[PDB]
Amino acid sequence: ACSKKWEYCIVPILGFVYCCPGLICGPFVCV
Repeated sequence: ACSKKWEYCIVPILGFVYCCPGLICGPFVCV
């Protein structure tokens, strides 16, 4: 599932989630 911008998403250097096309995960959220 794609994470929403002002939602929640962590990007650990081993495995991370993915936002919807257009948004990119950042500081435990998406932008």
